[PDB]
Amino acid sequence: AAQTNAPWGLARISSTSPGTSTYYYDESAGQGSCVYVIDTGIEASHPEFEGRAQMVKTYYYSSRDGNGHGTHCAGTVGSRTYGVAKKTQLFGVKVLDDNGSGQYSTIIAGMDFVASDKNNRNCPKGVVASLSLGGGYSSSVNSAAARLQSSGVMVAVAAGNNNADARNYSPASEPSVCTVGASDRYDRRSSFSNYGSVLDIFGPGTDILSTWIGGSTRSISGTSMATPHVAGLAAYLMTLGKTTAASACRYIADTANKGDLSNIPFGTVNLLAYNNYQA
Ligand SMILES: [Ca+2]
Ligand SMILES: [Ca+2]
Repeated sequence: AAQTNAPWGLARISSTSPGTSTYYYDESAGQGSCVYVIDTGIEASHPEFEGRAQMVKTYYYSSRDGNGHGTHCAGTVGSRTYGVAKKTQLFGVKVLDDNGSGQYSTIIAGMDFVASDKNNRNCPKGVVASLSLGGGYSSSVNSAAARLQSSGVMVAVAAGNNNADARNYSPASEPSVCTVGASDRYDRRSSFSNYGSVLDIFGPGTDILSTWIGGSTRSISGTSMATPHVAGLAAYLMTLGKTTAASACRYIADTANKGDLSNIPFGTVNLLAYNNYQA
């Protein structure tokens, strides 16, 4: 399939070169996969989700995304126009309040929730969790992410936007999940993107157009925006059977565009998520 005039990020993840504007992807589009978006919730009523998004869990008075971030990242995972996996099932886990903040314990509970709740969902092609959140290092947040990964969910996490070594952030630093840095449309490491040896992959993270609450759209930046690209990519690849939850981060790194990003510090992978789709 070809989505013309796609968001640059989508076009990039299906391209060996920057600066193209068509997103190419297998029409399976992550059908039969599920992506949990563990964030501020999802405006499931957004027409871009086509009824494929639902809230399954909140730790607040409402499952409504009063913030937009989780709606934005869900849109990059799987909205019809802005999504990588345009047919995946999106499950909203509101671990972040409408200010985008969430206690570590709530975040940990939500990760554990996903690890069990996937047994309540139909995801024959596999389960992904997009964690577009991040705080300072926490062994228990890292361990929660590692349990979620261990349960058979492909966990993508934002490397964080501190322009620092992600070793000091969580769940970015958890080695068994997929820690995602951010790049821009000129294939530079996003100025804010964390880096370091724990990074597994880069995805488009600057000026990512995607869904927003109130049925709108918005372009924002962050490794939090790169994360759903990789999450959506993992769902897409698992639907194609190219990989599994356990192997997806390794597969995405193996098949990434290599050595194409600029301003990658020494020691950080120079890998850009790439769907390897040959139209
Ligand atoms: Ca987003
Ligand atoms: Ca890793």
